[PDB]
Amino acid sequence: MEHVAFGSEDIENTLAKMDDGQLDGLAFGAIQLDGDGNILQYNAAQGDITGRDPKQVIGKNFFKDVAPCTDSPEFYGKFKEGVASGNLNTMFEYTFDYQMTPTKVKVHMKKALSGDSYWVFVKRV
Ligand SMILES: *C(=O)/C=C/c1ccc(O)cc1
Repeated sequence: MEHVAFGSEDIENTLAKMDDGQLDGLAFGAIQLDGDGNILQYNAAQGDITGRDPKQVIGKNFFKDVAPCTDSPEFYGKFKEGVASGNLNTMFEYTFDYQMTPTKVKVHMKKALSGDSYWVFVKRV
């Protein structure tokens, strides 16, 4: 188990050292997106929450293909403003309900340290 707490102030520095195997040891769901919303990384805890198979969703677009319930001003709209501005750090509750039992989660979106990548972190509430 990797010990990093959800919501930690310097989480992007800590997660910069992990490969996909290490990300699978986190206590919470983690998705890495490019600035178009394509999925680059998707960990085991996220798949436990959503039912998706991690290897199968890498390369898909999160907003168009995987998670249409997030294509809303309340989720996608926040992401796209962050990508446009080059800064993003926001936490909110949301319900995931596409092809699954409706599940309430806490979401933390934060710009990654390097380049044009963005984290989505998720835990149950
Ligand atoms: C709504 O369509 C949410 C879907 C969803 C959220 C997060 C995931 O990792 C996968 C699907």
